Parts: sequence; structure tokens; C-alpha cells
Amino acid sequence: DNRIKTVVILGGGTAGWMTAAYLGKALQNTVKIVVLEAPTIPRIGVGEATIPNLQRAFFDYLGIPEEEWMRECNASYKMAIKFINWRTPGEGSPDPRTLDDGHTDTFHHPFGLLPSADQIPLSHYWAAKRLQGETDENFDEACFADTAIMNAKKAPRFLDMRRATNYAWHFDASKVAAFLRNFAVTKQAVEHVEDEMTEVLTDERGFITALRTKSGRILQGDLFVDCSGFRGLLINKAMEEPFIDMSDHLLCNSAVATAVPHDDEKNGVEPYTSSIAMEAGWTWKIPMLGRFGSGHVYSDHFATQDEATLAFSKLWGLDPDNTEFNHVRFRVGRNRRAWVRNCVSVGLASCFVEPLESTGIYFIYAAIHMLAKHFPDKTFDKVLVDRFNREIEEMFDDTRDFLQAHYYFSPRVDTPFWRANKELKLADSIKDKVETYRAGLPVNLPVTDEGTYNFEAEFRNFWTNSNYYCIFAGLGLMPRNPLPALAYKPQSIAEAELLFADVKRKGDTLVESLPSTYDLLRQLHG
Repeated sequence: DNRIKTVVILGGGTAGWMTAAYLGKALQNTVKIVVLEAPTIPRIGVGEATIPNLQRAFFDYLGIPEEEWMRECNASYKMAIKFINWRTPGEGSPDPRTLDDGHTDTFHHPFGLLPSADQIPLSHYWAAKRLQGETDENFDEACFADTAIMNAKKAPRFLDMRRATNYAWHFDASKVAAFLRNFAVTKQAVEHVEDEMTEVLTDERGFITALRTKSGRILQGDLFVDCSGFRGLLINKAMEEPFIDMSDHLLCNSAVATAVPHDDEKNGVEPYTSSIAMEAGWTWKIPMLGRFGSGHVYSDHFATQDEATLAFSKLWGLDPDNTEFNHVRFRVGRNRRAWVRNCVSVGLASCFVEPLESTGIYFIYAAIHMLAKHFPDKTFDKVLVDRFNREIEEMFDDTRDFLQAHYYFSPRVDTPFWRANKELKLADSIKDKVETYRAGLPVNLPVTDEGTYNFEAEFRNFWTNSNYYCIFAGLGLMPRNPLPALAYKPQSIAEAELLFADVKRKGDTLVESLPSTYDLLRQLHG
């Protein structure tokens, strides 16, 4: 028997306990699993947003019903990120300004799928009408019924819990971590050691053989997962793997965050995350029951901590001297290699970008999924390690480029921060996609439909034509001209008009018949 016998996970939180719970299921109790977690002083729950495959890819794999975990972490529903004031100058404001053409400066990035007509996505029929002066509608409201539902703050399910739209989740990440810790310990025989690490013991090749704890106990293991956060205590410190700083692609490196009590009954509950543009970054709004989490992400080369705190405070009318804040400096980028020898980094110890498209928990599940797939024995086949590393770096760099496009194509030039974004080099992959987009062509057509988007189908097709249209057109970047094939296809244009009319009918119907997000949440948590 040459198998891995013991896996030691360094660090708790969502990364450590997702890893522990997932491997507990994937390895079918043939492996001992140990989590070494230093006890931590609780932080205020500033909220976390996610993407729709979290339930299918992670909680269902574990056999955990959606409503069961939701009720343990104050979770709410998310149908999109709503971007506010990314095109107009001025101070941070929760309220959207008005563009010069009279439109309000908001656009949505929903999870809905785009239909097509004659194998051409609905986005392209919209762009043709918009460029030809035949519609004044925005892309998001023309092409997604979800837009009208979000404008009315209606829920993504009926009260009888029948699904109406696709959606993901807002939640308190420390409560999810605590939920998963309890599951892993009581249902999967994970050993939880509450102690600090003092020594990393290695063999002549630099493979880790054990971790020593502060109490002096030695935790032997065969494979070690670094979930220690930005410090990368195993992968960076002990293993000396270099971290590749990518602040030449993304400027924001800091956040100041809190949780704000919210009057849900007076204001309702928004079924979406808001990304509120600031002078030196952006601020997230993550509604939950009774409160929303909020954090100002900024570059400390363009705002001091006090400047960012005061603008964040003024955003919500908070007393900057009488409110509890969490401050953090980010590490933006990724390790040269995510997995070195018998040390696999997961979460922030592996890589990080700001949560501008809610990908943080996804990077964790994707890594643990790829680890289970590439799971080694004690010979540590270097091809397994290399293919794992290739997957992590391509996943990360692709989302990094997608995020840079949010800043590079914002029309804002009113502060040093917004101008500095346009002095950055655009990655070649986005330059290529923008050139494709501007010729009128689709960008990364999706391959499957609602259901399959099957973890592999989504991992390989992560940002598709719909996503690039949401961000490019939302920011005001248009194709130079319509897709030229449309000029030859009068019947396909007519067929797309009927699709536009179906989107209107469905959104109208659902806006009238759905319960409020507030009412669905009261029932779910009541």
C-alpha cells in the first residue's frame, strides 16, 4: 500500500473546512484528515457573494440541502452583480448618477442564459438595433428577464420554492466555515487540532514530513494543504515558492469593511450584489436578513486608510469614530506554482483577486475539485502535480484579465486612480477578445445550456459571450458595427424580435407573480 494515509490541512476558515469536508467525501474515509487551526478572535461578518454552481458542485456533493446550510449562515439570494456609477465622475454614492444621454448609470451582470436565433446570440440582435438607433433599451433589460425581476426586488423562487430564475448566494462566511467545521468533525471523523504551528519538518528533498504545534505535539502527514491565508506559511515561507505579484494588472490592494443593520421591512431586500464605484476603488453591498455586508476595496497608493474609511463611512452615513471596521491589505496575484512537492495551496495561500466578480469561494472549490482529481500516491507523479498547477494558473489568469477589463474600459478619468487604470498594459488575451467584440463577433460562445453548466463544462467555459457583453456594453463599449451576417438575414432578425418579446412577457409575468425577496427570506429563516 503506497497510498497517502494522512492529510494535514493548515488553517480553517472557508478554505480549510471546505477542503476538509470535500476530501472527507472524495476519499471515502480511506485517509485520515487533520485540520490544524489557530483559535481566532471573531471578526464582524462583512458578507460574501458567490456564483450559481456552489450548491450543485459543493453542497450537493456533500449531501447538504440548500435550505439547511442557508438557515445556519443568514444567507440570502443573488441574481447578479449590479454595477453603479462605473461610467460617471464624482464621489462615491449609493444612488446612481445620470449619463449624458439620460440613462441612469447602472448595469447588471446576471446569471441568466442568452437565447439565440439562427445560432446568433440575442446580444448581437440587440447591438444591431442599438447601433442602428432602433432601440433605446440597455443590453441587460432587453436580453434578461432577470433585470426586471431585480428592479422590482422580487425573489428567484416562488413561496412554494419552485424555481423562477437562476441565482447564487450571499452569506456570512464565518458561519459557513463554522457550519462546515461541525459537519466535517461530527460526520466525517476529521480531527480538529486547535493550536498554532511552530515548525515545519522536512526530509532531504524538502518534502514535508510533519508539523509541530505550540503545545509540542507533532502532526505527521503525507500530503499537506496550505490554507493559512495570505501568509502562505507552508507554500511560501517553508517551501519558499515565489509569489507572482500582479499589481501591474489590478491596482486595488486594500479593503475596509463592516456590517450595516438594515430596515428590510421598509426598504425590501435586493436580490443582488451591488458594486458601487468610488473615487479610488469600489464598494460592495451584500444584503442579508436584517443587515448588509459592505466593503470599500481601494488602492492604498491612491487613498490612505483614513481617506478610504471616511469615504466608505460617508457612503452609508456611518460615524467613522463609532463604527466597527475590519481593515485588510490584500496580496494580489498567484504563486509561481500552486502545488510544490507534497504541499498544495488552496484559497488565499494560493492566489487572490479582489471580489469584483464573486469568484473567491469558486477558486477554493475548483482547487479542491482539481486536487481530488489529481490526487496522488506517495510517489507524487510530477505529471499530476504539473497538470494541477496548469489548471490553477489558467483559471486565475483568465479571471484576472476579465476583472482588468472592468477598469480598463470604464470611461472614468476623473481621479488619479481611474486614470492610472488606463496606463496599465492590457493583457493580450483581452486585447484579442476586444478586437473580436468590436468587429461584431461573439466572444467565447457557451457550449451547453442551463443544466450542464457538469463541473468540467463550466470550468472550461467560465467567462462566455453573455458575460463579456454584460461588462463591455454595460460600460458603454460597443461593437464598431453590427455583425455583418445580420445584413443578409431578415428572417433571423424577425425571429429575434419574438425572443425580445418573450423576455418582456416573462419578466412582466414574474414581476407580478413572484414574492418579494424579503418575504421569501422571512419564510426561509422564520
